[PDB]
Amino acid sequence: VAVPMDSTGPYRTVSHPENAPSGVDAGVGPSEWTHAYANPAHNAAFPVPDDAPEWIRNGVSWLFPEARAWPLANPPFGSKTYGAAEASVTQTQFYGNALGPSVVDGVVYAESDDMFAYAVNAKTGKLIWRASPVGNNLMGNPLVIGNTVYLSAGSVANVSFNGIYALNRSNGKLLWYFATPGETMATPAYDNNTLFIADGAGNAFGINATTGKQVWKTHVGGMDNMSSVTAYRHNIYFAMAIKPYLYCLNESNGHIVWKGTINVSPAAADGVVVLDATTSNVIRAFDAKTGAVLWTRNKGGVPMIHNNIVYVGNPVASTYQAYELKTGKLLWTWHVPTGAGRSAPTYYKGLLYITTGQYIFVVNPATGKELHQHHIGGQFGIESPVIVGGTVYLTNSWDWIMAIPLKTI
Amino acid sequence: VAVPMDSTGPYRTVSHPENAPSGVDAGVGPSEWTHAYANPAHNAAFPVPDDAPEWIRNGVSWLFPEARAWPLANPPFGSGAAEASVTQTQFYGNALGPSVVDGVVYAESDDMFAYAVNAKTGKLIWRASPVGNNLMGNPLVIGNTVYLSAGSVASFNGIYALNRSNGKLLWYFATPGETMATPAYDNNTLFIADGAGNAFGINATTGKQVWKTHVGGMDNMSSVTAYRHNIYFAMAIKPYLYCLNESNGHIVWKGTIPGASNTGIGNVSPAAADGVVVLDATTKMFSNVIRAFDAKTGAVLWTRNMGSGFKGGVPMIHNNIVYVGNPVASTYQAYELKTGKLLWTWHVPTKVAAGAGRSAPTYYKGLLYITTGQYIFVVNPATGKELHQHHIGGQFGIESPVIVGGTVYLTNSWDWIMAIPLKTI
Repeated sequence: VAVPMDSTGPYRTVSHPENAPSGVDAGVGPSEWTHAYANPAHNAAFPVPDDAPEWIRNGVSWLFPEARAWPLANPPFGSKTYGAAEASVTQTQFYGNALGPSVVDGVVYAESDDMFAYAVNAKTGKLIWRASPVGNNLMGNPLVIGNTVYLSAGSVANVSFNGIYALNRSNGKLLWYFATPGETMATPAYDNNTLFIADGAGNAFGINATTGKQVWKTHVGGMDNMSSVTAYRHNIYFAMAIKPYLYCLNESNGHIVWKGTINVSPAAADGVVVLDATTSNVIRAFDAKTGAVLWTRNKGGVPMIHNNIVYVGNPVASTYQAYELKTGKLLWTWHVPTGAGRSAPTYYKGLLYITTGQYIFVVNPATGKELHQHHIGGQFGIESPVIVGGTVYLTNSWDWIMAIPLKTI
Repeated sequence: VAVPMDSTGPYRTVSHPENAPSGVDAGVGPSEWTHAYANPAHNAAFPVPDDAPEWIRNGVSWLFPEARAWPLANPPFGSGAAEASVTQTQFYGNALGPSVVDGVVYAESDDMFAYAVNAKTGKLIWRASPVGNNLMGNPLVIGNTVYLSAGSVASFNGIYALNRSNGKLLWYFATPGETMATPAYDNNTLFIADGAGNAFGINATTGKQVWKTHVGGMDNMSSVTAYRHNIYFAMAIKPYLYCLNESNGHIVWKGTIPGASNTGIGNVSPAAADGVVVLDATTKMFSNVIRAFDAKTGAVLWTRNMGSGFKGGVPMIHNNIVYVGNPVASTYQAYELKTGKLLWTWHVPTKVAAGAGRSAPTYYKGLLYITTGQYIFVVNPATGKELHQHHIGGQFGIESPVIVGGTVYLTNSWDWIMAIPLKTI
């Protein structure tokens, strides 16, 4: 397949197979990544067997510069022009990673607004491959299924090129692309050999995850900005702007199941689908199957559902709150010390992990009290911690991929 | 200077000093490039001395792929076809032509790299990407410094100044809005207008700003023209052509093109010669209107309607004749600089629906050279009759041929740098 490229140029695909994990190194972590935040619940927390290799259980520490990497100690580039907050958002949007990484079978995958996708070794941190099949930003986390990694191209604002690009997981070569007129900033969803994505022109597509050819097309209208498609129980759920509805569609034929009302990816667990939006911030849970509104209570946080508890942030209030999944009452509220509340929390072995600002926080899920805080630098806008074994894997808005031992925080 | 980068990453500065020309090869072509299309007249045509090297007088032929280079035979990536031509032009390939100075060809591309290539052989001297934004103009080469302007029509914007030899980053001046337009160099100073409505004088050595003037509106593709101590540039959304003082940046005069589309006036760079400043704009189903101003006072000299049937064409002034394209009508016209009299109109022979005719013609040794569509044309400046046509491929949006001796230098919207012998055309 042909894309605009100089095979000898700086945008060429670079492969270093010697650094790929091998043997028991290649079994570490999940064998697939099907969603933004790896699962419909938006909790990426992966335990390892008792006999797992020592490096992940004890934890590893490595720091990987991405193409436009900026020092974590430095303030936002472009300080005296845009302003501190505007430059933090701007560098996040056009330089660094918007979302977190994808850790599968001993390899950490990230795609950056610097227009490259990376596959890095989860143990050492050395590059397996790097690729730039498209000249546009990549605002999501790579989906790793079988031997194929799936990338989504799109920009914040007929602006460059948009769609899904699918490359070989091993060497990074380009398998196929499916171009769309509207934004694919949203992470697609994978289920049963099919990819599901919504554009900014109001169209949702099923796509064959192998051949790359289109399966079905359904026009819902509106714009999908940051809300990544969620595939749950044979149906796909996604939100649209300019006509603010949450849709449920049939994965096979693309028919519309139901619509519901009230930038954020909806979380689904235990037959419940949670979303929050702005007008303040209102969170609402739906019955996944029939679309009936389960509860409603009084921009926006990305929810996580674990053990029938929703943990979601309030960017206006700069807080994270824990809601009971079915009843929707808020158990506790934790105030961030003085853009907090963008990232989804990670609940692992009885603790909460939150990447916000330049820090990673650990919070007690029972009382909502901060236990520890660990300084890193850079910025975490929407990046969420990915915890596998005793090691935390992160991306940063200054274009970094890192590994930190879980003990260190 | 520190910008967001991985020093070993794919955006690092790559230097191949072995490919730099030396001896008499380092004198070939002009010793400075101060403007889009090299001069306020937008005619880049350089004759060579009789003792000039044999390769430049007879011409060389080579083709250089840029990072996103796409085969010239292939159709536009992402095929509507014409909109994909515009889209790839804007986000992948070169928007403007190259800058040939002292035996080296300089280009900046929307692939976010700047290149220094050997004018003789075609092998890369250096490549650099100090900023993660598009480069929509041609590099300004003055002394030992190359000047880049970064901005996107949709990041970080401004002038980035690189070492001419190895490509290292000397300094940058950041602007609030996009600077897609090529700046202008005059008297140790760079002059640029951004998409936030601001025009700046900037010290071309230290990089510190001299003056800042809030003009309002948006400068999209209209490159600053520095003529007789004054800078001239067009702004959209507030559709005026401005004349500013290079020293203090105060506004001398403002001017208007009647019926100009709100967004149609700010894409074209004004040409200046012999006390006259020429600009054209599209009407807000499409027409194109050209108007000439008195450089000093802004008084309206003459106005003409170029035709009907998108974008405006970039004018050239040579020997008191304006040659300008009309992409709406796919025509080029010749007007007398002072009187506005229409000498001839030439219709583009083949049908390229993209709006052929936006780029500025080049007049060299009694002939017109026009890169439009997939072809470069040779046209009689007297009769406006097509003489020759030469197929290349790709697309030429805003790029104009840079001719040095017997060699034509080109960039293409498929992200290519090429050299063709003038004899071949």
